[PDB]
Amino acid sequence: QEINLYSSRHYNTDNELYAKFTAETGIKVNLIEGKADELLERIKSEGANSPADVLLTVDLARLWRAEEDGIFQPVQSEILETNVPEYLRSPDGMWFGFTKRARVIMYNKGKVKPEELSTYEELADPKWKGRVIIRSSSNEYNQSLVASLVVADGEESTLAWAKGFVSNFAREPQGNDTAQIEAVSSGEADLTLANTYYMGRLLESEDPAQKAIAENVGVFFPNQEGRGTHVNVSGVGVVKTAPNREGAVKFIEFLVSEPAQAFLAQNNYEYPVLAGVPLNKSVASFGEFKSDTTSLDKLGPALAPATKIMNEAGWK
Ligand SMILES: [Fe+2]
Repeated sequence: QEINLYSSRHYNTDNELYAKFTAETGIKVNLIEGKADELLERIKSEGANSPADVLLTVDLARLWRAEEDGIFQPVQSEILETNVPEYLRSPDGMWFGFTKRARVIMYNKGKVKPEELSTYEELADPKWKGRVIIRSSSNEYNQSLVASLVVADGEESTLAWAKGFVSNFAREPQGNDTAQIEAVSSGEADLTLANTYYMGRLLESEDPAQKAIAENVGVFFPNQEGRGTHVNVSGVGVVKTAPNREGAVKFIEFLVSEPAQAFLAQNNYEYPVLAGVPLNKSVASFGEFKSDTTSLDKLGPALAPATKIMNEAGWK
């Protein structure tokens, strides 16, 4: 028994995660990693005999586009239904989220006080001129965030926001989320937007250098007075032509079960989807916050206008 996993997850803990699965079920995991868009293209180009059993992403919107293109097959699992909140899985059992991550404002403690922060929209304020940095618009975390702004504020307003946000950049987008945190820590900028688990990793690192970086940067959950902080998920679905549907289903059921949920929360610093599972202490220290649960099912359709907006605004 084996499954062919196509995953856009890119963490050093993924190997142990999959190992946990095999040690529990005896099912071998053949892994193919790459960026979400690349994996979807590969699957579609490989045809009806593609080896792909499971498609794993770190973005809800890409999962939507995958389901739209009919790449998944329905799965009805009692464990999936009970463990995964309805709003975090496909109404037709096409895909399911198994972790949650928040894209929040991370700021230099010495240069910024929390009282000066509020919403994502405010980051376009002239006050932040030459003090903001963020990774490239090509990244899905950013595209999904911009999509949520389109959904909540509209295309016209988001375009205006993006132009202002870009005008505030201290440097052109370079590096990943962690590179942004380090740059803010080093005084190259005062704030950025990154996923919570990246800060969790730095705070929990055995490398003193990483922990030192974390100490200079604080975390702020935006839009608390309104829709809430933008929350995305790491999701998964069984490919329609999966050669081993049985193993594929067991894999997804494994991901949402207590053992895997606890590991993901404790070792990869993400928010588990299963209730009753404790967060990593460092992540717990961020505090409680309101999550945006209303803009989720409309994010996918908003991808197109979001990317158009990011391009027009000059967000490289
Ligand atoms: Fe990530």
